[PDB]
Amino acid sequence: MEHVAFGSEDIENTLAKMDDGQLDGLAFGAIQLDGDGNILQYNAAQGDITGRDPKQVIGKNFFKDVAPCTDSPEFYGKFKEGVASGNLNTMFEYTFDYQMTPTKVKVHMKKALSGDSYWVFVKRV
Ligand SMILES: *C(=O)/C=C/c1ccc(O)cc1
Repeated sequence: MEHVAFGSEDIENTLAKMDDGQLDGLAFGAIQLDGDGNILQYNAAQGDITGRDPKQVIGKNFFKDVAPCTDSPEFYGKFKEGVASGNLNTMFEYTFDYQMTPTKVKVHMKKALSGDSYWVFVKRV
């Protein structure tokens, strides 16, 4: 188990050292997106929450293909403003309900340290 707490102030520095195997040891769901919303990384805890198979969703677009319930001003709209501005750090509750039992989660979106990548972190509430 990797010990990093959800919501930690310097989480992007800590997660910069992990490969996909290490990300699978986190206590919470983690998705890495490019600035178009394509999925680059998707960990085991996220798949436990959503039912998706991690290897199968890498390369898909999160907003168009995987998670249409997030294509809303309340989720996608926040992401796209962050990508446009080059800064993003926001936490909110949301319900995931596409092809699954409706599940309430806490979401933390934060710009990654390097380049044009963005984290989505998720835990149950
Ligand atoms: C709504 O369509 C949410 C879907 C969803 C959220 C997060 C995931 O990792 C996968 C699907």
